[PDB]
Amino acid sequence: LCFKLYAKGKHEKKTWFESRDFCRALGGDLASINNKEEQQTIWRLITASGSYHKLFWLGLTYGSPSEGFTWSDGSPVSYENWAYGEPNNYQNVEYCGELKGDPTMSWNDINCEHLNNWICQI
Ligand SMILES: CC(=O)N[C@@H]1[C@@H](O[C@@H]2O[C@H](CO)[C@H](O)[C@H](O)[C@H]2O)[C@H](O[C@@H]2O[C@@H](C)[C@@H](O)[C@@H](O)[C@@H]2O)[C@@H](CO)O[C@H]1O
Ligand SMILES: [Ca+2]
Ligand SMILES: [Ca+2]
Repeated sequence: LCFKLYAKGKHEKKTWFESRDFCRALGGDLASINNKEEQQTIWRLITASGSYHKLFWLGLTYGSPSEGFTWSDGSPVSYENWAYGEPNNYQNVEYCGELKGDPTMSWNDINCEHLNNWICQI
């Protein structure tokens, strides 16, 4: 699949569900990162755009209490790159996952209504 970053104006940021709908309207989904190669591809897109340290929705969303986090495209959550201490479900309201667009490419759980940039896969 091909990845595309969306870092529009800050008043153009979207919730997790709005971002999922945007990507699904293109016939795709929010990006799943299933291995280090995909991670590098996205990191290089970040460097090419020159937009460093920005946060982006990924396809991470909580499933049942038993499952924990899942990918919206149904891919397995085998590879994980959570930031240290994450997921921390801060204040019990963090059920979606974002990417921190710096070299570490780490993941964080955050409230799904938070406004973020996003990354689609097509
Ligand atoms: C600048 C600052 O002090 N931010 C605090 C939040 O931590 C940042 O959260 C963002 C989330 O996009 C990012 O992870 C930064 O690296 C953090 O410094 C803090 O958020 C809470 O703790 C985070 C570590 C993370 O788990 C986040 O999901 C969680 O809500 C909030 C709430 O304590 O306070 C901010 O001041
Ligand atoms: Ca993937
Ligand atoms: Ca968190």
